[PDB]
This record gives sequence, structure tokens and C-alpha cells, in this order.
Amino acid sequence: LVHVASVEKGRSYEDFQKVYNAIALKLREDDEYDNYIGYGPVLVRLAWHISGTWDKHDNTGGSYGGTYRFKKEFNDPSNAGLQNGFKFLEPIHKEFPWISSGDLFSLGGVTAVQEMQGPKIPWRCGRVDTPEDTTPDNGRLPDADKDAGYVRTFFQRLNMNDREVVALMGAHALGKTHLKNSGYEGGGANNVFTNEFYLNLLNEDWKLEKNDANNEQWDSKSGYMMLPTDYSLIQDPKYLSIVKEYANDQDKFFKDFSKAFEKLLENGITFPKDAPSPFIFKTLEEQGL
Ligand code: HEM
Repeated sequence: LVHVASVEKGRSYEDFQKVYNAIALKLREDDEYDNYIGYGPVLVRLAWHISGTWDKHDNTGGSYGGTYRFKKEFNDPSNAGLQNGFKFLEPIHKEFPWISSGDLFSLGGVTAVQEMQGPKIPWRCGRVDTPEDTTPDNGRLPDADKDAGYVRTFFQRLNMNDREVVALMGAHALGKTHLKNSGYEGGGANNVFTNEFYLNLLNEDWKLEKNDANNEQWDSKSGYMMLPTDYSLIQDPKYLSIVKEYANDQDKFFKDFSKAFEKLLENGITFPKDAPSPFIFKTLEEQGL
């Protein structure tokens, strides 16, 4: 199964920077969502969930086909709450109807991370919408109530190693859990990209509590929380070493996150040898906008 990237006809860096800017401007404007968190975190989650269906064994799923637009994937219980991100992007797509759905969803994630003062994430175009029958079945996204062994094994399907996994999980510094979406409640409600996930794991006094949905979670008196899969990163000796590294080196975390997140967004896609190189978008701030 081969998915070859194909650049939207006649489009170049300037076209994609315009789309970036439209998303970034809307992020700034629609700032009231989720008690003033804004849409940044839910867009990062959307990019991850559309990519995280990938299976290295047969090259099914992944960001290429834009299949989240189809009912089966849109209504995956693991995707509860992402409709809010989809709605955010819908007027963007109407203004730029030439962009593919996978390109839009993935670009949304890049734009959100950058606009939240995260690292630059190189991004490549050319995902092509594929038909409804290529939509992966539900159940390929991970459970939260599990341990380190589960996390490790799970991410092997996505061709991610221990360092990639720990880097990617740092995105949990963003946003929050919502009881109605996932059965977990709480979080920092933060919309600036930092390495604070690692600092919080190492520095907070964590208590194992049961929430209103009857699920266990780790809570601190500061008001932070961790999922069991989050906490597993300090229970496993290999993960713990990497957690400590990122807690003590913000730049290293940024660099590793950028590489891992691009890889996540590109899994399953074959780029022809004459495909454009990756784009690095300027932020609104860099443009003076
Ligand atoms: C074992 C892997 C993972 C599990 C079990 C997991 C689980 C969850 C759950 C249960 C929520 C709360 C959803 C809700 O209630 O609204 C959440 C939120 C989030 N996740 Fe993960 N996640 C995982 C990996 C990742 C990765 C790899 C990324 C990105 C690189 C990511 C980014 C986020 C973001 C940004 C939010 C906040 C969304 C919001 O504020 O609306 N997650 N995750």
C-alpha cells in the first residue's frame, strides 16, 4: 500500500503561508473557547489523532487520506471533542478549497504549536483525500488507563521509540481533559508550549484519586493532573531518564518534539524525490501581523 504525495496543483510556499496565517489569525480572534484556553490545544490533538491511526505493518491509516471527515472516524469515541477543532477549520477550508483535508488537519497542528510559542515544525504538503472505504476502523488510538508497557508497545505500531514517545507526550502540557469527552477531569488549562509537563511529573506530590466517572487519575494539590499513561513515564526506568533530560533542557525538548511531531504527521507518505523540501512557516509575530 503506497501513498504518494502530490502537490496541490500549482501551489507553492506562499499559498501555504496564507493558509497558516488564516489559521493563526483565527486562533488569535476566537480566544474564548474552553474558558479562554483557545483552540490551540484541541488543534494539536486533532493533528495527532488523524495521524495516530497509522499502522506501519500495512500502511493503513495515518494523515494522508484525510479520513477524519468521514462519519466512522469522526464518531470514534476516542475522538470525542475534536469536532470543535473540525468546526474551527471549516471556514478556513471554505476560503482555501484547494487544500487537501489531510494537509489542512496537519497544518492546523503545526500552526497551533508555533503560535503557542513552540518550536518550528517543518511541514510538507501533498496529502491526497482518499475515499470513505479507506477510513480505518475505530480502536487504533490509545487507552489512558494503562501502564508503561502498554504505551511502549502501542507506539511501536507507529514506529516510535522511547525518546520519540516521551517527547511527544510533552504536548500534555497543553489544554486539559474534559469529563464529558474522555472520563477524566482537570489539567493546567495552559496555552503556551513549554517543557512544564516534565517538571510537573518530577516536582509535584501526586495522589491517586478516583474521579466522577469512576476512573483513576493522579492529582496534585496545585490542581494539576496526570493520566495513568502520563504517570507511567516516571514508573519505567528508561522513560524516567528521558523525562529528567527534558525537565532540564528546554531546547533539547523543543528540538526532539519538532522531529517527532513531523515524523508523526508524515508517517505512511512517500515523497517523490523532486517533491518540494519542507516548509518552515513564519509566525504572525515574525511577520509583524
Ligand atoms: C498514550 C498516549 C496518549 C493518551 C492515552 C492520551 C490521552 C488523552 C486524553 C484522555 C485527553 C483528554 C481529552 C479530553 O477529555 O478532551 C488528551 C488530551 C490532549 N492530548 Fe493526549 N493522549 C496521548 C498522547 C498524546 C500525543 C502524542 C499528543 C500530541 C503530540 C497529545 C495531545 C493532547 C492535547 C494537546 C490534549 C488537550 C486537548 C484539549 O485541551 O482539548 N496526546 N489526551
